[PDB]
Amino acid sequence: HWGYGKHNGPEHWHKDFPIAKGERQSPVDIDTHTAKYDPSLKPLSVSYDQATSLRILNNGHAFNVEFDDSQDKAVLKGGPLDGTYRLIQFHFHWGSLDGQGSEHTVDKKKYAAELHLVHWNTKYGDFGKAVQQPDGLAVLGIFLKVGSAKPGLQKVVDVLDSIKTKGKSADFTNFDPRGLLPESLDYWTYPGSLTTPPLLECVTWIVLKEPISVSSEQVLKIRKLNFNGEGEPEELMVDNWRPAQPLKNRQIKASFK
Ligand SMILES: [Zn+2]
Repeated sequence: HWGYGKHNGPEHWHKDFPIAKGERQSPVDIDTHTAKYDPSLKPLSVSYDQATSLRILNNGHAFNVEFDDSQDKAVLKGGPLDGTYRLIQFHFHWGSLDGQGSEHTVDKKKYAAELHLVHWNTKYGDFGKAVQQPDGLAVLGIFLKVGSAKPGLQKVVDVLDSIKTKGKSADFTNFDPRGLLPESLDYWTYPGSLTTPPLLECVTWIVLKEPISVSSEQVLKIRKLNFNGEGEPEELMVDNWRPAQPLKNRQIKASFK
């Protein structure tokens, strides 16, 4: 099945998931000079004060920090979005080296990693139904670069030892995702897809301009995770990113000048 290896990586995904070559695939390169300021975009509303994290899971391609999305507790609205989108999970993509790891790029620049906070449109009732709709999901993407430590990430880093291998999960309550946001909410937005199979074209992408900084020790612990299950040969979980896909008939809008 699909992964990020030489024989099952992004260049092979189209064989099982033909939409891999579709008209609104993600991620993409963000050409900053071509993105147009759109004054009709509203400010983004990130309301995570009542967020309820539950669990952290190594699913064999990343780790997801999962939230209780059975009520409006952590929601995204405004910006390009109509209606209310509930936080279901966040995860990261990252590299084997600091010079790569992000899925989106900015004028071809790759960051060390990229955070995805995944939200689904409540008008569709559940996540399974939402992914079947062109406006079913809103993903907030945040770049990571390596420098000073991010304090609000440390809690995540320190639980990774307990979910080293595929299929392992651990209780992860009372985590506050506000600790992962940069200072500025300036963003680019465009219509796109999930960046993992099934690659459904159901996402409004909201990519923040300002990266967060994490420490070399922080990213080094992320790179100790495994793609494999326990008792299987160790393959380090690194370079779990899909490269940039053709923009085709899409415009990237900026929230800022
Ligand atoms: Zn992702």
